Amino acid sequence: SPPDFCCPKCQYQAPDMDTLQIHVMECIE
Ligand SMILES: [Zn+2]
Repeated sequence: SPPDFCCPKCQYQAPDMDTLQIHVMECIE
């Protein structure tokens, strides 16, 4: 099961899908 909870900005590992989206939404300055 290829990990899909990875951020395309810093490869950050998210515990879920929602939190992950929130991370990327601001991961960009
Ligand atoms: Zn990120």
